[PDB]
Amino acid sequence: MEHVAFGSEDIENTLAKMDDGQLDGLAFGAIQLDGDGNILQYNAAQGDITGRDPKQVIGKNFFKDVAPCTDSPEFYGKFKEGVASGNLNTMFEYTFDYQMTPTKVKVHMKKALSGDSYWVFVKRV
Ligand SMILES: *C(=O)/C=C/c1ccc(O)cc1
Repeated sequence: MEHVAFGSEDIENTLAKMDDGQLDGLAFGAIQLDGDGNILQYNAAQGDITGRDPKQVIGKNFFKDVAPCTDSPEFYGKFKEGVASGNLNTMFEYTFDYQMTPTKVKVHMKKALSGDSYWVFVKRV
């Protein structure tokens, strides 16, 4: 188990050292997106929450293909403003309900340290 707490102030520095195997040891769901919303990384805890198979969703677009319930001003709209501005750090509750039992989660979106990548972190509430 990797010990990093959800919501930690310097989480992007800590997660910069992990490969996909290490990300699978986190206590919470983690998705890495490019600035178009394509999925680059998707960990085991996220798949436990959503039912998706991690290897199968890498390369898909999160907003168009995987998670249409997030294509809303309340989720996608926040992401796209962050990508446009080059800064993003926001936490909110949301319900995931596409092809699954409706599940309430806490979401933390934060710009990654390097380049044009963005984290989505998720835990149950
Ligand atoms: C709504 O369509 C949410 C879907 C969803 C959220 C997060 C995931 O990792 C996968 C699907």
